[PDB]
Amino acid sequence: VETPPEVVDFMVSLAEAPRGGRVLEPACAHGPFLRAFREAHGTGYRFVGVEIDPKALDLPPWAEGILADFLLWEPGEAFDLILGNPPYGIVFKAVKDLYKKAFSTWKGKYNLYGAFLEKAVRLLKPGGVLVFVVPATWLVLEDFALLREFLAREGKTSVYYLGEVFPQKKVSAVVIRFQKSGKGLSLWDTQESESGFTPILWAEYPHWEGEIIRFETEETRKLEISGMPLGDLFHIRFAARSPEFKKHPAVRKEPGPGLVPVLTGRNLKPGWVDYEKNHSGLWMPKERAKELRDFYATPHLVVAHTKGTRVVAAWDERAYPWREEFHLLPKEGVRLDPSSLVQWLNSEAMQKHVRTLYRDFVPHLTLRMLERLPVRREYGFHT
Ligand SMILES: Nc1ncnc2c1ncn2[C@@H]1O[C@H](C[C@@H](N)CC[C@H](N)C(=O)O)[C@@H](O)[C@H]1O
Repeated sequence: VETPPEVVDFMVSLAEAPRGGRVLEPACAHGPFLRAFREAHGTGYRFVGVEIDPKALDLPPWAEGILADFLLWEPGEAFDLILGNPPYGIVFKAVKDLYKKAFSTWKGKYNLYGAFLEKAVRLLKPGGVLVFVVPATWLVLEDFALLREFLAREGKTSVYYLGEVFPQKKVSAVVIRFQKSGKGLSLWDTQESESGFTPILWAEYPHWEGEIIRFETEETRKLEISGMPLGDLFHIRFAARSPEFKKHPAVRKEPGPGLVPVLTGRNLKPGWVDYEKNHSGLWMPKERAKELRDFYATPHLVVAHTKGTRVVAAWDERAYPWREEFHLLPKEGVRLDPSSLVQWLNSEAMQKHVRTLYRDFVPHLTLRMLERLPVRREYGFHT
């Protein structure tokens, strides 16, 4: 992770503060952003840094270092600019309750970076600016819904997609520039070069109010317009998990005649299901799978969520028991042609659609992404 030089250079170039203003860097350690800003915008500012570990707090004489928990810190002042790279993650857990209590945007397991964002927006004076480098997950995940509403409600938000720029991959980063005055959302793309990053305005949402953020285009919109949402034709169910199966008196750890393998994502292929190979080590009489989840008795559509931001669909003609993935059951009055549907879902046009929109924000297809995939007119419809 850390914060690459070019990224830091990028964030400081979006940073702005009135001469004499207070500049703050949460979880600063040695103050990388504080130093970079000074070396770029000058010295006529009041510098402050908040760090929780005495062994990490190492700031220059011109900066006021404060040893505290940013989340629990309550200064008697507001700031003009807040720069930083907040902690990414979860988790003497009286502190956890303390966080929940103090943070309104807190939902589910959440993530500390979300808490740092809310706190930061609150220590901001009117017109104040905040610049943070965080994961892209808050763009589409349901746990960040309250946060997106919070930001939309509080001011103007600019999101700059950076992608996987940290040493450790599988963490797509995004720079968020927030100003506590106004409203709207501007989505920006960036081009990496020998010189660093170059911003490219993608699209603006003046009436943004917390809705999921996606990279839309003309093709994206046409496809979604000329088709019905998958979430309108199907009931998206989830499979039972191992404990449940390991708790069923009929489930065996070894094969046998009459015993059927509990399928997993490695059995689901693009367009077909490999009913043979066992990947769970659990076997059970097919007939009794209905006792875990009713839909297990019905041949239906299976879409993967363990294969990244990719749509992999297959029709479970035999109706075998599954340990995971998305399970789609048709709604009452919906008639459809399974073969054409599957072909459609696994198509190159569908992959591009999903990839254009959600890039690598998350390492998998979510319900929300799933339920709004467009099904073509002549496959499935309502009677
Ligand atoms: N609650 C907190 N309050 C203040 N500083 C914190 C807090 N939690 C962690 N830090 C400090 O912030 C520094 C690290 C972060 N700035 C790094 C962010 C990086 N993106 C990460 O995921 O780790 C460390 O020196 C921590 O001691």
